[PDB]
Amino acid sequence: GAMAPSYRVKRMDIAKNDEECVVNAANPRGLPGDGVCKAVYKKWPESFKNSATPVGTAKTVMCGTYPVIHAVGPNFSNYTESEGDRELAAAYREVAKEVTRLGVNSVAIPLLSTGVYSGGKDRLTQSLNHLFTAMDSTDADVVIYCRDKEWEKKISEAIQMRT
Ligand SMILES: Oc1ccc2c(c1)OCO2
Ligand SMILES: Oc1ccc2c(c1)OCO2
Ligand SMILES: [Cl-]
Ligand SMILES: [Cl-]
Ligand SMILES: [Cl-]
Repeated sequence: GAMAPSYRVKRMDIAKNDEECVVNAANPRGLPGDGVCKAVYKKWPESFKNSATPVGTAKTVMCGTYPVIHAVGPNFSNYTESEGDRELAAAYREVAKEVTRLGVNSVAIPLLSTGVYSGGKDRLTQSLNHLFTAMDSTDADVVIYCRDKEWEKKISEAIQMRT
């Protein structure tokens, strides 16, 4: 575990993280995909061997000894708000199980279902609160990666609010 488990946020490419493992915002079919998933494919292509997994689940594949946790958020284009909310919560619970099993002291994590799976809605608060529900009981240092300067500020404020 970490000596004083923390949450942090950085505005940079998750493919350049400084943590002991990465969560991919994966598609269910293990395809290179777009956005975070494409950056992950370019950096850790070996981790997409037999990475296909259903919505609401996480499947870990090693790239050398570096774990890539493929976490499949719902595409809110296809799911109802209610069923999508349930699957998004579930995907983060499966990430917490994997991070615990791996015995890492730190993890790099994107906000699931906030980009091309967002169904055109701002889901910062929804996705972040599901991340917290899952990860609060873990002792890994969690570092959240985002792209947008206004998102960085809002994520930082939500972390600082609980401290
Ligand atoms: O400020 C940035 C945040 C995320 C990125 C990026 C720049 O390049 C690729 O992903
Ligand atoms: O398009 C992106 C690729 C990598 C990223 C990201 C966006 O935000 C964090 O890391
Ligand atoms: Cl970057
Ligand atoms: Cl997404
Ligand atoms: Cl973002």
